[PDB]
Amino acid sequence: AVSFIGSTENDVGPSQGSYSLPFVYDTGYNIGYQNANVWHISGGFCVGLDGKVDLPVVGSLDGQSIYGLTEEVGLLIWMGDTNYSRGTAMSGNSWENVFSGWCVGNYVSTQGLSVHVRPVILYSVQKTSIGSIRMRPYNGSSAGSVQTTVNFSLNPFTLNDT
Ligand SMILES: CC(=O)N[C@@H]1[C@@H](O)[C@H](O)[C@@H](CO)O[C@H]1O
Repeated sequence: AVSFIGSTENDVGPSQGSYSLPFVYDTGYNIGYQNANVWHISGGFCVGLDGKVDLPVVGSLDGQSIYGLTEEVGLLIWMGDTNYSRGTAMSGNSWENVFSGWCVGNYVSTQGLSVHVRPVILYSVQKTSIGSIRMRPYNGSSAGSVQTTVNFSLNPFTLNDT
């Protein structure tokens, strides 16, 4: 069994927030969103995760896409399971597997996710739509007609440059 228990729209990173080429502001996992309970799963239900970044790919760095916000600022993006360190560097604008998934036993548990980004200097940024994450039922399991996708928006912030 499965049911949706999270929020549809989700803000990424704390509002306002101030931070001090291309240069990568290493903010760790601070500019992100994390929720371990987005879905309610039970009875051998198997689920994984797919991620999608809608921002334009303005470049590539060490393998992952540099998504653009402004002609001056860009982002590196990670999506995946609940724990931050278990993310997947995002590349492109297509649905990608960001978490291979698991299967809950004969009991009640949940499926979460996490998302974090890092500023990239190519200042201030206005809140912008980032992308989405969808649960991926498998091994026979199906989403039925329960909400499968959630979205993410980056809260405005500023980079105290040099
Ligand atoms: C701890 C919790 O509430 N449920 C977690 C869920 O967030 C996570 O997505 C899943 C797969 O790793 O493992 C569950 O145990």
